[PDB]
Amino acid sequence: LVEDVRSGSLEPEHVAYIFEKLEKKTFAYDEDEKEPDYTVHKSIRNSVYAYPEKGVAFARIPYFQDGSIMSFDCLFAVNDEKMRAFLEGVRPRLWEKSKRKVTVFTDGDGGTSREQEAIVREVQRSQVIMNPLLKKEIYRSIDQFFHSDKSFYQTYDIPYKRGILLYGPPGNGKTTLVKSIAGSIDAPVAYWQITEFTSSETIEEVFQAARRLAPAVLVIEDIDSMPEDVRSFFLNTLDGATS
Amino acid sequence: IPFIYQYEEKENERAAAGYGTFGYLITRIEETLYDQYGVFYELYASDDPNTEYWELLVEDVRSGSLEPEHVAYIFEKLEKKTFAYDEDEKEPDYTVHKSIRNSVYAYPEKGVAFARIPYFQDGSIMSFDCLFAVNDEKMRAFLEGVRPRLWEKSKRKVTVFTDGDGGTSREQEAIVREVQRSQVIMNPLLKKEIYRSIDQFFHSDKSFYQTYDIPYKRGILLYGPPGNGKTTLVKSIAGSIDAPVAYWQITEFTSSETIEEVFQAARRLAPAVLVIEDIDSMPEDVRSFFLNTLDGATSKEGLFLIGTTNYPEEIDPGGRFDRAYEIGLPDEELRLEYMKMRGFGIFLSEGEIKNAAKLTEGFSFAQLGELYVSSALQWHQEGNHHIETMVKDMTG
Amino acid sequence: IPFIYQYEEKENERAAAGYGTFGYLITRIEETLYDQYGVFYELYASDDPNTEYWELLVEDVRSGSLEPEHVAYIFEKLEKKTFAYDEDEKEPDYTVHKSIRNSVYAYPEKGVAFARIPYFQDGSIMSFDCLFAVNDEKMRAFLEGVRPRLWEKSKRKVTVFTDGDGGTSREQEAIVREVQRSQVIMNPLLKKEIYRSIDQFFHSDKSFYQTYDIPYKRGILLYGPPGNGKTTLVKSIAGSIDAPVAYWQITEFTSSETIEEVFQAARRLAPAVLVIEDIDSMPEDVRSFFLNTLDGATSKEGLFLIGTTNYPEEIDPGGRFDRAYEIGLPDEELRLEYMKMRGFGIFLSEGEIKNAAKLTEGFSFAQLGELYVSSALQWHQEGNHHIETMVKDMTG
Amino acid sequence: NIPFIYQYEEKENERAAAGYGTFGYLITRIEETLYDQYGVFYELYASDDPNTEYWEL
Amino acid sequence: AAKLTEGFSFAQLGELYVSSALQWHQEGNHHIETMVKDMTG
Ligand SMILES: Nc1ncnc2c1ncn2[C@@H]1O[C@H](COP(=O)(O)OP(=O)(O)O)[C@@H](O)[C@H]1O
Repeated sequence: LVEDVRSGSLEPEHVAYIFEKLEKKTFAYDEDEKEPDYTVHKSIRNSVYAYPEKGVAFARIPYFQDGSIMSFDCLFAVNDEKMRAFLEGVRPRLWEKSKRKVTVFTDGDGGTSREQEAIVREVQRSQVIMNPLLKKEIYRSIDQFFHSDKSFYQTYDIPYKRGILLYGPPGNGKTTLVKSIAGSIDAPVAYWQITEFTSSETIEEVFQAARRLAPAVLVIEDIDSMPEDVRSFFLNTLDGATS
Repeated sequence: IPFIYQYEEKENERAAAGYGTFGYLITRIEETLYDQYGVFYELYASDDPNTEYWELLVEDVRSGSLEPEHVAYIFEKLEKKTFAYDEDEKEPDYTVHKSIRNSVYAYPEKGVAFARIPYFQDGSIMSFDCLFAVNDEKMRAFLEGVRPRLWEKSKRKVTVFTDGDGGTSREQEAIVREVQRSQVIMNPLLKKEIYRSIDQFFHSDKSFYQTYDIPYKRGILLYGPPGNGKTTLVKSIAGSIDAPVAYWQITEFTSSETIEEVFQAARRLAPAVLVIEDIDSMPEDVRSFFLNTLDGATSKEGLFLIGTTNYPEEIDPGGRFDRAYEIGLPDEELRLEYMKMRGFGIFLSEGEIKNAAKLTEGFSFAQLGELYVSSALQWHQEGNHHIETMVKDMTG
Repeated sequence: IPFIYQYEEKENERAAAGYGTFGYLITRIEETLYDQYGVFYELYASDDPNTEYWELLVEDVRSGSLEPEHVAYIFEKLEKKTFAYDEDEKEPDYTVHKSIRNSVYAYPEKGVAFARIPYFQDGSIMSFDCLFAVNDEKMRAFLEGVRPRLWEKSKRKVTVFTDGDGGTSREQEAIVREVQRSQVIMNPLLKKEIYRSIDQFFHSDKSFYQTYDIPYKRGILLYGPPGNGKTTLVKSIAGSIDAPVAYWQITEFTSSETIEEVFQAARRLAPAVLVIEDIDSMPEDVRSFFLNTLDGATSKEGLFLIGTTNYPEEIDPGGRFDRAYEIGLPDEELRLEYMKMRGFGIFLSEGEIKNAAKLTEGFSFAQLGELYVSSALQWHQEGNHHIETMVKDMTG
Repeated sequence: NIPFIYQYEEKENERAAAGYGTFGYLITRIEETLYDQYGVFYELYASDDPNTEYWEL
Repeated sequence: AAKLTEGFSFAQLGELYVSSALQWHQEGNHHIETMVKDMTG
C-alpha cells in the first residue's frame, strides 16, 4: 500500500484523514536506509485508503500512548470473497515488484536481515567476456529453467530445482557473471550474504524467504566461507526439495 | 494501637478497577448462552493459559466444522471476521471465517463455550481467553477429549522440531506423499523384523505389552556407510505408520534443554514415531544426558525412536538403543525394486531394467537416482537413453 | 447476531486521549507561523525519527547562524535557554543559546519549520519532534539539501568510528592540523601516482568517470616494515583532501555488523576518504565478508579507501584492493625533507641538516623524531646539539 | 477539502498538558523566591539536567 | 597490449584501463607499456 501511494499508482484512492490536526503528508526519507527516497506523498498514518476495484480498504489509525505516537492497522473488506482474492493476490504482486529490485539477505546476530536494492553498475551479458560456449551453456541453463515450461520436471517426478557452482582464480568474472544475470532474466534475484553470524536458524530464514520468491535465482557468493557447524544443516535444507 | 491513616472513604471508592466491565461481560455471555441453549454456563478460566484446545477451536471454526457454533459477538465495532493468513508461516492459509477474538463459541453437545474478550491496553489489542462449561463432569470430559483429538489431527501431519537458540521450534506439515509399506525399499529380512515391532506398537491391540509385561517404548538405530539412503529410508518407514510422526533436527543449538522440550512434545502425541535426523550432529556435552532420557530411572514411555548415524560408536558406546541395523548398499534385487519404483520403466523395457539392475553393482540409491535424471533427460531431450553408456561414465 | 456489550456511551467519551493537547498545540504553532510569515505551514512529521536535519537545526542555532529564526516558545515556564555543554563529549562546548526543546524555529526562505514539543511521561521530560513545511515542493527541496550541507560540515572535521560491543561509535573532531600536499613526505614517484587517482576522485570534475565508464570507487593499501610511519603518512594524505575524512578503528569488537554500519555511515558522506587503521587487527571470521563489501555483487560506490598493514598477505590474498604500494624507510632525500619540516633547522645550520640527513641511513621517520626530541632537549638545556654523538648512541 | 473521520469538538479543558500545571507553578514560585531574596531574575536553563559533575560539586 | 598481458586477470586489465585512462586524461600520453611492467612489478 505504501509503495502504491508512494509511486503515485492509481489503484489505491485516498478516502479521508482521521484527525484534522495530525499529519496529512509524509515523506519516504529514512536516514537509516542506504538509498535515500525523498518522495513526498499523502500520509499513511492518519489516512484511509481504499482499493475500490478490489473491495479492500486500509486505515492506519493514530493514538497517543506513553507519550509516543502509535497506530492500529485496520483492514476492511466488502465481503469474504473479495478479502480472500486480495490476500491471494499479494504473493504475485510482490513477485513482480521483486523482478526489478535485488533482494539481499545478510546474516546478523539475531537472524537474517533483508534489504531490497538496485544494482550499482548494471552488467550486460555482452560485457561478460568469456568462452562463448561456456558462456552460452551457463546462460542457457538459466534461461531454459524459467522460461521453457517444465513438461520435463513434471512427467518424470523430478524436483524443479537446479544449482550451479562458479569457481576459479579470482578477478576473472564470477561476480561479473552473477551481476549480469540480475538484469537479464524475468524472475527475482536474491543474494545471500554469509557472515560469521550464519547459523542454522539463519539458513532456515533465507530459504523460507527465497522460496516465497520462487521462481527465482538465489545467489550465494563465497560459499566456501560457510561455517563448519552449519554445513550439515545447509545440505539438509537444500534437500528439503519438496518446498 | 493508633492508626496513622484515618481517612474514611465513600463506598463508591471501594469499587474494584476493571471489574465493572469484566463482570458485566461475563454476566452477558452467561445470559446469552442461556437465551440460546436453555442451560447455565459457568466461568472455569478467566484468562486461560492453555493453548491446545483454543487452537482446536480455531481450526474447528477455520475448517467449517459443525461442532462449534457462533453464539455472539462481544463488541459491535470490533472485528466480526478474520483470516488464517500469516506471512510468517511456510504454508499460507487464505481461509476467511468468523473472528475468534470478539466472539463467543459453544460446543453445545460438549457443554463448553469459549469467549475471546478484546481489550485495549498499551495501545495494542489483547484478549482475555474465557472458558465456560455447564458443569464439572462436562468440563472434565471435554478436557479428557483434547489429547485424543490432537492425536488424530497429527496422524495427518508431520511435526518437525528444529532446535534454536531460544529453544525448539515446532512446525507442522501436510502429508503430500502417502507411503505404503510396499514402497519401503529395504533388505526384506530386516524389513520383516523391524515391522514386527512397528506393527505391535502402532497397528495392533495394545494388550500385548500388558500380557508379556513389556515397556511400551522402543528405540532403533539405522547405520552404515554414507550415501546408502538412510534418511530417505527412515522417512519411508515413518510414512507407513498410522500414528503422528515427528522429526527432530539436531543443530548446533541442541542442549539438554531442547532435548527435554522435544521429548515432552513428542510424548504429548503418544504413541508416536520420533525420527532423529543424524544423531551424529549432537554435541558431546549433551550425549550423556540424552541417553539418560532414553533409559534412565525417570525415562518415560510412548515413543518409537528411529535414529540414523554414519558413526555408530560416537553416539551409543556398546546398547541403550534396543537394536542397531546396518544398511548396506543395495543388491541386484533391491536395485531393481528401486528402478521400477523410481520411474525407469517410463523409458525402459522390462529387460532393459533387469539389465540395468545387473550393471549397477556398487551403486547407492542416490547414484541410481542421479542415473535416473540423466537417462530421463536424454530420453526427453533426444528420445534415446544410453543406460549402457552412462553407468560407465558414472563409474569413472 | 447478538452483541454482548450493550452499553451506549455519551459522546464526551469518544474523545481521543492526548489528542486535545496535541491538536491544540499544532493549531497554535500553525497560527503563530501564519501570524509571522503570512503563509500556511502543514504538519509533515508528528514525531520525526530522522536525526540529521534536527542536528543541523541545533548547530544552526548554536552557531548564531541567521538562517533559522526563533518563532515562539511552547510553554511559558519551561526552558527558554540551553547550552551545548555535555560532560560526556571529548571536546566541551560551552555555548549558551535559545532552547531547542520548548521552541518553534523556521527556515522562512526554505519554507520549513521545527517544533520540539515538551511533555511529561514517566517523570522524565521528553519531546515530540514536529516538522512543518509550506508545501510538498519546499519540503522535498529541504530534504534534498540535507546531505549537501552535511558534506560541507564534515569537510571541516575528521569523523572517527570505533567498533564497540553494541556497535560502532561515531565521534567528530576539529581539524587542528591543516596538511598541505607539500608536507606529505613520501617517495615522490608514488606520491605522483597516488595523487593522480586522488585528484581525479575529489578535486576535479567528475565527468571523467562517465567518459571512460569507470566505477567511482578506489581502494589502496600501504604496506611495509614496521616503524616506517605508515599511519602518520595516511593521515598526512587524508588531511590534504578537500572532502570529509573518516577513520575506522578495527578493534576486538569488529564484526560484520560494525563493518556494514561504518561503510553505510562513510557512504553518507560520499565522496569521502575512509582510512582503515591497521587492517591486520581484523578478526579472521569477518575478513571474507569484509572484502565482499569492497567488491562483491552488491558493493557500492563513493569511497576512496586507504588501508595500512604490516602483513599484506593476511588480509587480501593475491588483489581486491586496487593497488598496493610498499613504503620503505626513507632515503637521504626524504630524510632531509623530514628534518627541515620537523623543525631541525631551529638549532641546525643548513649544512648540519644536510650532514645529519647523510649520517642517518636506515633510520625510520619515528627514529628521526626520537632524534629530534633529544637534540632539541640538549639544545634547550645546554645550548649544544651533538647530532654526531647522538646518531651513534641511537645505532648502538 | 477531504473529510475528517474524527469530528469530536474538544472542550477547553481537554487541552491541558499533563503535569505541566504542577511543574509551571513550582518553576514560577522558585523564580519569585529567588527574586525576593536577591532582587535579580533567574530563569530555567535546564528542566532536567543530564549533567552530574556540577551537581556533585 | 593483449600479448604483453599474458597471464593477466580481467580485473588486472581493468586496473590497467583505469590507470591508462587517468594518464591519458590528465597528460595526453598513455604509457601502456611502462604500466604493464609496473603491474607485473
Ligand atoms: N569476465 C569478465 N568480463 C568483464 N569484466 C571482468 C571479468 N572478470 C573480471 N572483470 C573485471 O574485474 C572486476 C572483478 O571481477 P569479478 O567478476 O569480481 O571476479 P571474481 O568474482 O571472479 O573474483 C570486475 O568488477 C570487472 O570489472
